[PDB]
Amino acid sequence: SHMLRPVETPTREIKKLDGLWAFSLDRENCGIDQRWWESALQESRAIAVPGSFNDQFADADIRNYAGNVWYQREVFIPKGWAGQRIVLRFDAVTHYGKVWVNNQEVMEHQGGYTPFEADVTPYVIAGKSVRITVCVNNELNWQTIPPGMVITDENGKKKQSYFHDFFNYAGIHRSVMLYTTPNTWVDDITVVTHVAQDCNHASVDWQVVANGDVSVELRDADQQVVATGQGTSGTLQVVNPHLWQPGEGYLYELCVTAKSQTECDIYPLRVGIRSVAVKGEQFLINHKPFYFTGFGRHEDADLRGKGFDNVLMVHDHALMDWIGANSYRTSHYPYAEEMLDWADEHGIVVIDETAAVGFNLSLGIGFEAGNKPKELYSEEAVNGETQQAHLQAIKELIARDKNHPSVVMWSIANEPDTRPQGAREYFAPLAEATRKLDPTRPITCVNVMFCDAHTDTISDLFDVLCLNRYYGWYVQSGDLETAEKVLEKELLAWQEKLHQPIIITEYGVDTLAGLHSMYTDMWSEEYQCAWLDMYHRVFDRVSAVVGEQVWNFADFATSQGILRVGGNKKGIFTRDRKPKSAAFLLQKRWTGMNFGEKPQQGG
Amino acid sequence: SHMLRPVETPTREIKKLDGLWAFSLDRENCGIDQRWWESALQESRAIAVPGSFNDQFADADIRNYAGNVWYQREVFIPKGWAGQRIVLRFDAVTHYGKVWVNNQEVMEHQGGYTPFEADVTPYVIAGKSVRITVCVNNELNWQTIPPGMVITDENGKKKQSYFHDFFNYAGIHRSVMLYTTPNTWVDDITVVTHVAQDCNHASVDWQVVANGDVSVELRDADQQVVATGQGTSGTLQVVNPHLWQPGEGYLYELCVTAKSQTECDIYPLRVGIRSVAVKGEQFLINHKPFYFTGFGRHEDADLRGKGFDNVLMVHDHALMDWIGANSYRTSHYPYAEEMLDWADEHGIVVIDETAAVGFNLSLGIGFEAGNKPKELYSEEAVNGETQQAHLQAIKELIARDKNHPSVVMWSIANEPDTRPQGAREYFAPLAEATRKLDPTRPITCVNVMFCDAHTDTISDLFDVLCLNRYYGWYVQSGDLETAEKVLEKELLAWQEKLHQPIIITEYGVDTLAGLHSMYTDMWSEEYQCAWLDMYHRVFDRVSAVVGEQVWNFADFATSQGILRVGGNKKGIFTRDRKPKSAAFLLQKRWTGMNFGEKPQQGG
Ligand SMILES: COc1cccc(NC(=S)N(CCO)Cc2cc3cc(C)c(C)cc3[nH]c2=O)c1
Ligand SMILES: COc1cccc(NC(=S)N(CCO)Cc2cc3cc(C)c(C)cc3[nH]c2=O)c1
Repeated sequence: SHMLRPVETPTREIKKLDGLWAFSLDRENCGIDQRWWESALQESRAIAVPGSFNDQFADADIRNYAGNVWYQREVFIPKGWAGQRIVLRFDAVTHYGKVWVNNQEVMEHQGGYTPFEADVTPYVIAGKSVRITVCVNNELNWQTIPPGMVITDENGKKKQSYFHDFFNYAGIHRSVMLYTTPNTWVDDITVVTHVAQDCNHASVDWQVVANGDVSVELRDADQQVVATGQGTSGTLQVVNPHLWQPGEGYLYELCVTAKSQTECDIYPLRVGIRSVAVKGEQFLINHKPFYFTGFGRHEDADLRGKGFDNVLMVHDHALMDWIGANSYRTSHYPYAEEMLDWADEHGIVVIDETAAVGFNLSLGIGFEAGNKPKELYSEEAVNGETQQAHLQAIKELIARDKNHPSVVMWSIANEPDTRPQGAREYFAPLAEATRKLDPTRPITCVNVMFCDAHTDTISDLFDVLCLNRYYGWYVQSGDLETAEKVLEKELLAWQEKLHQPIIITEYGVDTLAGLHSMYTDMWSEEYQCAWLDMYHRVFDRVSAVVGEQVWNFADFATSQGILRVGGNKKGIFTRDRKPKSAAFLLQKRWTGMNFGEKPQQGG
Repeated sequence: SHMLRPVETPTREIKKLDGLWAFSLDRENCGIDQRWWESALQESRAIAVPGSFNDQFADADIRNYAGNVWYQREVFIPKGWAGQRIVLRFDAVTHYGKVWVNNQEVMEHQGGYTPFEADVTPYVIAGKSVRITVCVNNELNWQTIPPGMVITDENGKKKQSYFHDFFNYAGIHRSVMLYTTPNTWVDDITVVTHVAQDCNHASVDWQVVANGDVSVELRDADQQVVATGQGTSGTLQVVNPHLWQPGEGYLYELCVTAKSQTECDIYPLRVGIRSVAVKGEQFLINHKPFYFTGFGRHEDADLRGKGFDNVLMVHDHALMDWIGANSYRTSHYPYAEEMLDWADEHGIVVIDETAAVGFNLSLGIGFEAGNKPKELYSEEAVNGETQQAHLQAIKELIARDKNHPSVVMWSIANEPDTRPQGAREYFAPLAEATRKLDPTRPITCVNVMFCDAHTDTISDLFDVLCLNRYYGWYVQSGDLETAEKVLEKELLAWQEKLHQPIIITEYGVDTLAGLHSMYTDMWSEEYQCAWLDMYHRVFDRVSAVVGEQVWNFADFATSQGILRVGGNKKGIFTRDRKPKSAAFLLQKRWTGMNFGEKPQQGG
């Protein structure tokens, strides 16, 4: 369906993020049968929203729980909301939600990183209290967007396994809200900026609408009406403009009016005049040779999970700004939109990514019981549904982020195994369909190191080359000397194979803060520094390398294992954001360069 | 040959483990070509002996060197040593060592952990100064104990790889010494102590002499002559005795005299009167069921590597005494004899082990594909020669340690892969040889967990079942509930399969000192505590379990990889001997039991 980011004019919101809700586990899965949502959850306790449920209670049994949990809370609908449109919206519900307003089932959602909403006017009465009950599921299976497998034990209980690193946080991770609309209402919008050698340029509106006529007006930074359009379906305004750029990120505001003889609906959609596409081995934003810096990130932090948080947000960006990141990627799931609004506002370049992670079964590291399906693409394991579920996941992200100028690229998935058979048959359609959803931006699929330049059957189908590489770490462990060869050899081997522009979307080594070594070896701070030094030395000797993003901005939490010391320790910063000695090395390189500019194959 | 430990009676040492020697690498392998023993080493820096060489200089390139190194040093023969048998002895040179006295090659030994000595009188002049060059080699191959594979890259640069955890430290790890005897001298002794429901018994004695009549007397603790003996290679002495006992290890002293017509020799051998035997599922010391507590340990510490050190020894023994440990295993190689004299004197029970770890090609870390012989027991890999070099390692160990009453059993190997056929072919004759070499102690071979009760092909050939188990950590990771079911089922399978006594000789988890967690998950101090505790509950349920040796006394250096965060962290103590909180857990369990005695299945 249609997603529009709420803002506040002929519409206003009660955020329900007001944190404390009633909470409970349903270890018997008797909750739907016993119709829990008709009265107050019993045996509950306070929980905060937004945040993951897992770590709020310091309890392993809750942390590793799998199945359904219940959220409940009450809330007076504002008196002024008349006969108006009342709309309940969740920015995310991690993995799956079902919603009961008093007794009315109003909503259902699968996907954990994108919004869903419903018109609730008929079971609500403005000026009165209404119960809100949410049922939340955190289970993953094969047609799910990260896939996974729930093993039920003989003894009654579930237990989740899956194929990615990062830990399976679940819950209401983002803002909920009740919001208000006129019965005339904008409900969809799309916008495209074309650029021309940097002198002048044009933007297209298209806009689905609740019944009404659209006056479309584009405003200055200073609110001077410099673009006007008529029509409820389409326009193009060719004004000679001020562009969205990386150092600075200028933005226009396109108000959107939908009219009836009774009503009016007014919408400001921030807009960045920017063009994105690839030319040969170059990446082009406003027809310029960019160079990417920054990291893969996660939504992870002590206590809250992947739960959204303003302070955290403000601090991390301060940190990225300081250290010279111009860009980052939404590692392995759609992030809360606020990050993107900030990126636009601040001109930060974003490779936007779907939750399609862990399609891979070789990854890995198993001393344990094998199964585990034999064929990756099978009706058993990655199947028809799964391509369809996956398709739907790509719609939504694009539905949400097409209008965010900061997004210069889409990412279809991260590290799928492309050595098994259906791997090109699975990936070709979605690659086509992606561009049929948005042809304004290039599209990639992020590449695991064992589908290497001679074995990977999928890369031509995409526009840019996104590599995750560990050459001294998982292989050649500890050996910078031979690691540098393999890496360059393999970067050159990609350059000729595909003659595409190359970005390393993951390069990094586990490092324990405070571990220091005169022998400069694995897990030491010094080693991280030497290893990043080297990867760097090597992108300076390759023309096709136009992007660099460090494995992890900060240490995050993982599934429990032998290869993870209390989590992934590959952060430049610790989880509480204290900088490892490598923050200061990246500091120099990233602020020493010219903005958006590769070195002189040296410096 | 014959090995007796030098002491000071007619006999006299000049230590010369005075440790400042000259030192250098040989990178182009010129050393034997250019007869370096002939002239004082060039480009030679000072190094401490005893010590491992790898860590004294804070240089990665020296630390990771593979090849040949040289130790050189001048000494003074005491003028007093006039008519004298002058012997040059090395307590260990790690892996192989070749020795020159001033352009006269006197020795060569392969093995890194037991002594070799030469009668050098004719190449030295009492009261003059000599130059001593040692060429030490640290490489491993399929015939070395332990085995390994040096890999030479395309450049001729050698790189050692091996199949055990701990770091290949090399160098002169133990004292060197010149020592003296008369030309009539005892050069081998053997003692067997017998006992019968404990009121009084005998000690058979076998004595090999260099040119003399032998006589023999048994002196008391307070030095009074409790019995007497005459004859050369045969005697037996009877006694009403204070047995050597795990708590306290009472010691008589046997006094050996070799008499010529002219010359005289005197050798004191400490004797502990005690019997050791398996009876069914029990391990009997002086006819009483005993229960082992304590550690597998390593020879490792900062800076010195495996270099022996007195302060370190006294400190670790205060720690083990404090914590309630009554025993250990010389994990992985023979330890400094000093370690066994200590045991003898304080009544510590020891499991003495060869350096034959690494027989297995199946404990790989992941995914560096290559490449290792596909058949473990094959002419390419573990072959007739290997079995010889292994038999030799057994001989040398027993020759050294046979009179140590603290040694109660011999372990022949640690974690060989016993699945491949011919495992049994390879070990049966070693088992047999070992018993013949010393008929007085039970024998074992430490068992790796993926050779399990149903797959192992070797354990019926040995007397005591020693198991290295990691359920909850390498397998069932993090899951105590299910680790515990699997541990118990497996221990019961072994009891029913073999009806031998079971000692768990490794159980432990990596624990980063200072990582604390409410979730009690994998790398935290709390997990280390809960995991050992679960293991303990199960041991107390299984009647064949007769001992527990926690895997690591202290953290230790390993080769680099993704599984070892700067070493093995299964320490109870850190490498600098600081206690982790599991230290106090073990302390309570071990000092709270009745000494030497299995709990009652209960707290
Ligand atoms: C199931 O969730 C988990 C749990 C714990 C660790 C991981 N690891 C992950 S995601 N990575 C991918 C790094 O971008 C490490 C990894 C690399 C790797 C490389 C090669 C060349 C091979 C042959 C096998 C490999 N196996 C691996 O595991 C995943
Ligand atoms: C630095 O030296 C290195 C280098 C690389 C790896 C290691 N790992 C080591 S020593 N172990 C200790 C085993 O007692 C972990 C281990 C457990 C294991 C368990 C099962 C059940 C199976 C089937 C396979 C397994 N493989 C393993 O490797 C050590």
